[PDB]
Amino acid sequence: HHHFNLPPGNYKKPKLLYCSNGGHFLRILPDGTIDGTRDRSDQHIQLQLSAESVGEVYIKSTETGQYLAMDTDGLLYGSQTPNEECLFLERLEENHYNTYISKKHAEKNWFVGLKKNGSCKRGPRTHYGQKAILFLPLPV
Repeated sequence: HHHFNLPPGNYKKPKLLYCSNGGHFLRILPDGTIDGTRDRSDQHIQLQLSAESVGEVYIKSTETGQYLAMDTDGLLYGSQTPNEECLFLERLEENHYNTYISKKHAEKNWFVGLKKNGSCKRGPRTHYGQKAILFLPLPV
């Protein structure tokens, strides 16, 4: 129930997921907390993406091995093991950016998103058209 415009680029190397909204890099902390930071020297912003199926990815911390995941109430968290809450539909947006929709809650359009203050957005609060959901994958 979603378009299938996919972004270029591959998953060969790790990446930083830069959010245009506030200019924060998606960060996965050791305690499982998820947020954003502007500090490019941070050791928890290096992410390795992998495709489980065409257009479906896992997003993992290279530093801690944790998987980005969105829970039943729309909150992002770091998971120690891969589960259905760790799969995201990676799509092109505005002919330029990358967006990540929770596969588990795809029917409700719950996106991975960062606010201007660097805090994560809760699933139900995200939607097409926001800058919070637009990411650019940059080399590490």
